[PDB]
Amino acid sequence: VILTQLNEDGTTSNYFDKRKLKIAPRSTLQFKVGPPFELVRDYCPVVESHTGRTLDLRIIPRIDRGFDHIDEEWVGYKRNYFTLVSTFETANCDLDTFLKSSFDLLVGRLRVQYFAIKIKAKNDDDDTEINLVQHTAKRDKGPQFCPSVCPLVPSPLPKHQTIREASNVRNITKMKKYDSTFYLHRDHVNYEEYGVDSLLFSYPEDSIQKVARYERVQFASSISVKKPSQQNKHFSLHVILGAVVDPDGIPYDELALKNGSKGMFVYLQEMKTPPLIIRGRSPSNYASSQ
DNA sequence: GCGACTCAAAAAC
DNA sequence: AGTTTTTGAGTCGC
Repeated sequence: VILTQLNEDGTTSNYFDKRKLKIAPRSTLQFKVGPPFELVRDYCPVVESHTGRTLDLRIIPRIDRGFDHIDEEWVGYKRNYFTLVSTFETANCDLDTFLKSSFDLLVGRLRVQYFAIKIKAKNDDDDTEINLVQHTAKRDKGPQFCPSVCPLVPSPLPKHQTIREASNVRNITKMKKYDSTFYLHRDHVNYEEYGVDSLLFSYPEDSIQKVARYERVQFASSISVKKPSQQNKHFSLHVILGAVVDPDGIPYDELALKNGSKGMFVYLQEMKTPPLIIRGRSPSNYASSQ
C-alpha cells in the first residue's frame, strides 16, 4: 500500500495511490521527492567579461510534493498542489567572486543583467505548453497567479526536510532562521566592495532569491488529462535557466523588465522530468469511490 | 467536466 | 493546551 524510499537527507518518500489510500491533507506523507530531472540541452554560452572564462552552469531541481511513483509511472493529481524547487550552480566560480564579476553572452556580446529561472509544463508527446497556476496559502480566498520568472544567485539546493519545514512559516523568529537559506539581501552587503558594473548590482531588486521555490502549483483546471483513445496523456515539467539582457537568432522569451522596457530572457540550460501522468477529477481516481 | 462551497485533519503557533 | 491555518477532497449543479 505504501512504498518507501530513503531520501538523500534521511527523510523518506512514501509513495501511495490515492485511488486506494486516503491520507490527511497535512500528513507528512504528502511530502515526497518526485521525478528526477534530466538535461534537455545547453543553449547560450556565458563568459566572464575580462578573463573570457566560460561559466559552467548546472540547474539543480527537485519536486518535493504532488507526485508519486506508482507501478513505474510518476503520477500527480489535477486538484492537488505540487512543489518544485530549483537552484543553479557555477562549478568554476565561487559565489562571492561571481557577484563581483560581470558576464556576457557569447552569441556579439550581450551583457547579462541577472540570472533567472522559469518553469513550464508541456505535453511530452508533442511539446505543446500547458498552463500552470499557483495559489497563496489562502487558496480560493486569495489570488491565483501564473508562475513567474525568478531572479536567482547560485546556491546549493536545500534538503527535502528544509523545504518541508519552511513550507508554512509565519512566525518571525522562525522566518529569521531560514532567511539566509532562501534570500540574499543586497542592501546588507558592503557597497564599497562592489563596482558599479558588478552582477550583484544589476539584479532588479535588493531581495534576491537563492532558491526558486514554486509551491502550491497546479496544472490549469481546463487541462485534458486523457487522449481521445482514453490512454493517459504524458506531461513533463521543465526548468529553464536564463540570462536577462537588455534588448538594445537564439532561444529566448520576452520579459517585462524593471525599468518598464522590453527585456530578453535568453535560454542557457533546460532540464525536464520524465513523462508524468495526471489524474483528473473523476470519482474513480479516489479511494472514496471504493 | 469544472467553479464553487464545504468538511475535516494535522501542522503551526 | 488551546485556536487558527492549510490543503486533500466530497459534493452540488450547471
